[PDB]
Amino acid sequence: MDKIVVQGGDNRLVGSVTIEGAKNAVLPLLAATILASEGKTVLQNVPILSDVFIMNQVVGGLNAKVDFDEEAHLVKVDATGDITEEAPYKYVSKMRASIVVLGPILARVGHAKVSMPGGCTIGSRPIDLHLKGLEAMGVKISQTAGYIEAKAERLHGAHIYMDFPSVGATQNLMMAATLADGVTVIENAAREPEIVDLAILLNEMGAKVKGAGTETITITGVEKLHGTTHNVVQDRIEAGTFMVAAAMTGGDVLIRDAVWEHNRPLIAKLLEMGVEVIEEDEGIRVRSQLENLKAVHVKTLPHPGFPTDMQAQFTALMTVAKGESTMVETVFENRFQHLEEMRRMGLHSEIIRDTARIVGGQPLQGAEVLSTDLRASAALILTGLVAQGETVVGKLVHLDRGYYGFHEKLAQLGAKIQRIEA
Ligand SMILES: C=C(O[C@H]1[C@H](O)[C@@H](CO)O[C@H](OP(=O)(O)OP(=O)(O)OC[C@H]2O[C@@H](n3ccc(=O)[nH]c3=O)[C@H](O)[C@@H]2O)[C@@H]1NC(C)=O)C(=O)O
Ligand SMILES: *[C@](C)(OP(=O)(O)O)C(=O)O
Ligand SMILES: [Mg+2]
Repeated sequence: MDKIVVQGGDNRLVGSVTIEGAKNAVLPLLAATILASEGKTVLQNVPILSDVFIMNQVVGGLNAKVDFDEEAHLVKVDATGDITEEAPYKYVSKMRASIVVLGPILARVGHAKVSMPGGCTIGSRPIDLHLKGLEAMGVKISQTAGYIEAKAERLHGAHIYMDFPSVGATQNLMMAATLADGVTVIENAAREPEIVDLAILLNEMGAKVKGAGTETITITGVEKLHGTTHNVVQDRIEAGTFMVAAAMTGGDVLIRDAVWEHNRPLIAKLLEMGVEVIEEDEGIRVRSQLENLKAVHVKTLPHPGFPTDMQAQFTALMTVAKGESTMVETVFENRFQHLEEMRRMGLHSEIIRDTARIVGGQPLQGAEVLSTDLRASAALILTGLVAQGETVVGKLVHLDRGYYGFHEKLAQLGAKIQRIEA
């Protein structure tokens, strides 16, 4: 398929950039549209990404009518018909995030048939927390011929203690709870900004979701939900990716309408490294003097800690700072695959299980590399900007899941980058 070609060196990024709506907010927000038995749900600021198309097919497969106006970045959903129960293998096998329809299907229909996710390269990714939480709400779970078969005679409230603050599990449980009979309390809940945005939509739909953004979410079930119009929160990871890009290239970039609160730990690490990050009326400005960049230690953690979704991109920045940086990835077990590819560009890194050491200032060269996953793809492209020579980034299927027009936005900021058909 396509390749991204980058002429490395002298790619100082200067200018302004517009950021898309959050891919990881839109996926669960689309799942939530299934809950509205009256009216229509309209999502605004929807990015054009392959994961969105898949989620639209999943929701559509449940007899909800989904109309995606790409140019207007609008998704309109009519879920007033009789909603069906199945999230098939053909979708779940291409995007394990599809299982966030499990909760809302159970809330609306009382039974669900959702394909069990298999293997994913970035880590083990079990869903025990989803199922255990659902069982506490009165859901009877079986596994039949590859499908999670779930039935709720009387979906009800429960006091759920999460072993880990799973984003996906918190979303499924929140959504299931909106139409349950009783009060659901999710302790040690995911606190991510996408959780907050989901709660905002649900409440505007007539739900009673409280404490989103805190360690405890309380949902009081109601009989039905209605349609509403919701502006999808800005993609903090795309925003953070451009902040990192500006930093690595000694740039001066304004990330339009960026939310400071959604990138606190990234910004704190950029500041500690020696980058300037300034809040202005029109957005967040990142300015960098390359010679002042100093190595840092980073440990990924559940929000409000440093996001795993900024890890790969941040390791690219670590290649340019002075000294030995350390990246500790605690969220996923196998999310340093991009460093294997970066070895092809001359980058030496020392990986001891969850810890990667990267000495800054190594002389990197352009090379043909292959994306291993969404954020890794971005990290390779960013590295191509600062390496000497031409970098060719392939397996863009991964990139297209979460970045829209990445090459175009970078080119508009001054980078020598193109997307060519191979
Ligand atoms: C990589 C992606 O984004 C990811 C993002 O990295 C992570 C963490 O912030 O949260 C979402 O995944 P997710 O919902 O599977 O993440 P979580 O459930 O929080 O998983 C975090 C960790 O908890 C563990 N976990 C999760 C659920 C569970 O039942 N048991 C369990 O042990 C997982 O193995 C994982 O190692 C994003 N995906 C979406 C669609 O929201 C992507 O864009 O495809
Ligand atoms: C991982 C990335 O899971 P997903 O594609 O999101 O279902 C994989 O398939 O390697
Ligand atoms: Mg996959």
